[PDB]
Amino acid sequence: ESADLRALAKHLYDSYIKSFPLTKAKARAILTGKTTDKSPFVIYDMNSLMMGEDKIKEVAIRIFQGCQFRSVEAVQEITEYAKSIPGFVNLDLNDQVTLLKYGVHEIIYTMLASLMNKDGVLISEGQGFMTREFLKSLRKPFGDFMEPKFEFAVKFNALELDDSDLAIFIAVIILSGDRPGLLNVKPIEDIQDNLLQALELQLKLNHPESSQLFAKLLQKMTDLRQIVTEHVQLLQVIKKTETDMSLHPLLQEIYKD
Ligand SMILES: CCCCC/C=C\C=C\[C@@H](O)CCCCCCCC(=O)O
Ligand SMILES: CCCCC/C=C\C=C\[C@@H](O)CCCCCCCC(=O)O
Repeated sequence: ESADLRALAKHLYDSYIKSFPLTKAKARAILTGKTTDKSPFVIYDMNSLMMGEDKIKEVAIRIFQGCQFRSVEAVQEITEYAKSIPGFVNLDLNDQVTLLKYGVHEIIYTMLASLMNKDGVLISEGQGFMTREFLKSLRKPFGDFMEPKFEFAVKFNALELDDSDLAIFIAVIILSGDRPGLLNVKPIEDIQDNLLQALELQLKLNHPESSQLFAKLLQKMTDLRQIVTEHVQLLQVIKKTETDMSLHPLLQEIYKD
């Protein structure tokens, strides 16, 4: 029954809005100009960065640390969202942990695209905008940190998905039965099956003229895997070049594959 799938799509979108304070709908309103009361302050260099802190220790390190906090906060939002996916909290606790461990960064980059355009990324709940060029000019090895995320976003954003679409896609990512170390794959696959059915119907109804959007979206999951791997390799470099900088415990536990 497509009625049961629509109900599921609704539930997930409702939960998504309740779990993520900054939606794509709001991110785009800020970025496009449906503003006057939502205009962000733009950081494109040092002085503007200094000016930014006023109404929003080398530069690179500070920016990376703030980035760590936001990532940790995002893990929290995603964990809260995960609990609303029917069947998730009823799985073996060890598996719930494994799914989150491997799913959170793929979700972080998927949603990060909502805050990006080819010129930069929204920061601090949308109050600021840091240009891609500025980030690209940070000393090594931080200058190459975000570039791959922007490249992904530019392409991913071309799919023109909205929050109701993303809510289901994110649920699909979390319930991946192929994650390393899963104890009971079957119950997870059965849940993903239902989620895949919901995503398929949603895309057909929400994007009637977008042929094979469903398949094109699932293929993006390959891009997300890639991004994580490179990111991990870059993190390895930072660990060794900055021995005076500390990586957040939660994040360390996540990468401790
Ligand atoms: C140093 C960067 C500061 C970024 C803060 C900007 C937006 C954060 C908003 C969150 O609270 C709730 C929004 C839902 C999470 C999805 C945002 C995209 C992502 O960060 O993965
Ligand atoms: C050093 C470059 C910092 C650029 C920060 C600009 C936008 C960031 C938005 C955040 O929500 C998402 C950033 C996640 C990147 C990785 C964070 C660390 C990690 O979780 O591994």
